[PDB]
Amino acid sequence: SMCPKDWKLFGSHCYLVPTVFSSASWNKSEENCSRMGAHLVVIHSQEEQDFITGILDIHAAYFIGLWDTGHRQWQWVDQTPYEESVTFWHNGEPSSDNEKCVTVYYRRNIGWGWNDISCNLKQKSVCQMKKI
Amino acid sequence: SMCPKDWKLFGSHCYLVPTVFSSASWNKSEENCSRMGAHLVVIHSQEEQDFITGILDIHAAYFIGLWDTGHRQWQWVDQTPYEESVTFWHNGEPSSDNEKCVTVYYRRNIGWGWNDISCNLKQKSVCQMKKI
Ligand SMILES: [Ca+2]
Ligand SMILES: [Ca+2]
Repeated sequence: SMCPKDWKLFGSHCYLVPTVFSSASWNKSEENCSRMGAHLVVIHSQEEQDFITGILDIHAAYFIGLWDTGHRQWQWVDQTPYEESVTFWHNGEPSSDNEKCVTVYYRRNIGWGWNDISCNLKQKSVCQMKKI
Repeated sequence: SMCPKDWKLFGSHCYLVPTVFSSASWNKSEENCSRMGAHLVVIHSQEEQDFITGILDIHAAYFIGLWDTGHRQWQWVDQTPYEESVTFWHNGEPSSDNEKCVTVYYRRNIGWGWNDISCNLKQKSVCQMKKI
């Protein structure tokens, strides 16, 4: 009802790990989400971070809707403000100015967190949309 | 519904070749797109390149939303990642560090491709916005 078939409800949003799209670049992942009236996940709280990572496979890395528009100048795909105080970077991350796109992946005996990687590397992804 | 009147739907985006001016500089072309709540086209895929060039006149050159922020440091006008491996430059392009803006045009017996040119030269343009 509140979410389309196969999507998962949390708060005011619906979430999906696409399959049909085995693996794809950040840009291609964002267009795939956008074609379903969604966008790569925008994470504004611990609760969102935990919900999103709860529906993922710990053996896979997933693009989120966060990327570097300039020099460590992070933006969300829905234009909502980047709050450095409410982030989930793995220790040592973000690591490199060469890596402008952000994945969420699981570090054994630590848990889930964000990693800057190359935007051209193919990863899984997670889409988010307002509920119906 | 999804696109304003006379705009053309492809994937998550609406596209328009504007007619207000017969030609304009890159800045004046981007300004015109912004006045419609749009941007000069941001071409992430073969599918987008094919769709956009399908709605153009093979006798005209069109500004796209790609510009050089430094020395071949190509940036899309929506600041989304530039991927050298998914580009449509004509053979021998880009050609000059003094050419900071990008047009798409048709080479006889070759097809559509991108060319770096002076930002001050007047060309046609193509705009895109997100669908509803
Ligand atoms: Ca990294
Ligand atoms: Ca040139």
